[PDB]
Amino acid sequence: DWVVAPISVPENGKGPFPQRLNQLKSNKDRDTKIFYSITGPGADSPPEGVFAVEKETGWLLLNKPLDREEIAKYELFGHAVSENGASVEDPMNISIIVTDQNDHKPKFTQDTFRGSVLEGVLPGTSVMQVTATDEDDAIYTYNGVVAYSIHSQEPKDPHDLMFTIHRSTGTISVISSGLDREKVPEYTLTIQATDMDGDGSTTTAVAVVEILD
Amino acid sequence: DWVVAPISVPENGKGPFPQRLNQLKSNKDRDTKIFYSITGPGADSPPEGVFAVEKETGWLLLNKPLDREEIAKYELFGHAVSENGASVEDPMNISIIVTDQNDHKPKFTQDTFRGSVLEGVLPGTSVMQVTATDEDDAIYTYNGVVAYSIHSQEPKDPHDLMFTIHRSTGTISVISSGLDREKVPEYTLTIQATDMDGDGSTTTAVAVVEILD
Ligand SMILES: [Ca+2]
Ligand SMILES: [Ca+2]
Ligand SMILES: [Ca+2]
Ligand SMILES: [Ca+2]
Ligand SMILES: [Ca+2]
Ligand SMILES: [Ca+2]
Ligand SMILES: [Ca+2]
Ligand SMILES: [Ca+2]
Repeated sequence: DWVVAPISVPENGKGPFPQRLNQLKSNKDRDTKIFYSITGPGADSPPEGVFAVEKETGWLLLNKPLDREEIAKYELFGHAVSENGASVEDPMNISIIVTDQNDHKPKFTQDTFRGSVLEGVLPGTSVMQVTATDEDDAIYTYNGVVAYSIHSQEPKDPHDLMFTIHRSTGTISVISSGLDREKVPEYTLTIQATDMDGDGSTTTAVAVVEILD
Repeated sequence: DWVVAPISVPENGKGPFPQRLNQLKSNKDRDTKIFYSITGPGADSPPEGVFAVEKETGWLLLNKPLDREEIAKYELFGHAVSENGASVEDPMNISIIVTDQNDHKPKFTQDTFRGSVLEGVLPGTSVMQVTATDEDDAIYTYNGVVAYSIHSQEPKDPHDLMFTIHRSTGTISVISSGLDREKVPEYTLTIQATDMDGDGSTTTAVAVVEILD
């Protein structure tokens, strides 16, 4: 059968609402009067009334701006019904895909993360993992794609770059020899998490590393 | 910098294990002896020892078959370290992407679903929703993509096709006039859920529809 292609609707649209997405039509309408309707989540089950059809004209309408982070996709059936009350067609699948906007910044799961590591480890040893989440899409776009970096280390003894952080996983690793509890018992790493794979918004948190024995 | 491209590894591989994925190498190895190592979840944090590196030869190894449904992606750092114990390189990102196998069939969330609908509704009214989940990937493949169909309706009074089911959402809708509690108080819809968007395995469950007043 000929069917509606999936309609892409960006989230957070400016209107005007209700907004026309597509006009539903059965050719049998030259022969008798046709009444259009839609079913499914978004239509007549929760969340109800997000979409509507104009029963005479067949206009599918979006009633309000959409949020991808709430529902990413709607699937409905359009129904064509005679003046009598009989179905004049098989129901037609209607797909609405909500495309993503970068409308969320990265949030660290806490403000300070505490970890520890033994005082004699060789470059290339995991210490701890920090996490920042972004609620936007990471599959089709970079909006939800977080890049981690160390902004600074305090203090700079024995020298500055003692640690590294995995850009995708926020795993912090020792990368230089020379950790010693007697000299330096604790480091503070200022961490950044930047969405759009490091081109979007930056958020900052802190990682405190205890040097053990 | 030149870096390793993301390595695609299909889940459930037959071996031989440990399996060689890629050979890590710093050219500085003509000048001094180099020792290779890896950090991150999958390496030296949980799940540990899923991957390994041969410290002299630089061979990255997968130790055991993988399950996408457990972890879909690993990200590690490779480290190049001198005979002394000093880092001779910035750590290199290593991505392992586990590609999906259709190794799960659709499972209905229960064996029987109960719903109800008023006795006078017009074609195009939602009744209830049935759900079958598939644990395979629905993004990159159809393995986890469930298609619903009604296999049969009991009994066939006033006639057979009184209901329909949304192929993607498992929403059941009235599609014909004529429901009457006095004549028929309950229908049993035999439902199917077929993964690979209806080309894979079928599973069967039952939907019981009470005709209300
Ligand atoms: Ca949003
Ligand atoms: Ca974002
Ligand atoms: Ca968004
Ligand atoms: Ca970029
Ligand atoms: Ca599996
Ligand atoms: Ca499957
Ligand atoms: Ca699978
Ligand atoms: Ca197909």
